[PDB]
Amino acid sequence: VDNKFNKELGWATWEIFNLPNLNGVQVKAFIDSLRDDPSQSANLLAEAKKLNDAQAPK
Repeated sequence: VDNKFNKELGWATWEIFNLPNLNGVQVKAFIDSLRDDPSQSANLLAEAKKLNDAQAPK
């Protein structure tokens, strides 16, 4: 428990950005969702994994 929710945003931003298939557009989208909800960071990550998976060489 902390008075700085921003930590989650620093957490998810790099996590999402660490996706080998994302682009500044998709990551920022997740980074954008982060601001909209810091607790969702994992979900944004999830969505990121989803976007990355979508942008994957499959």
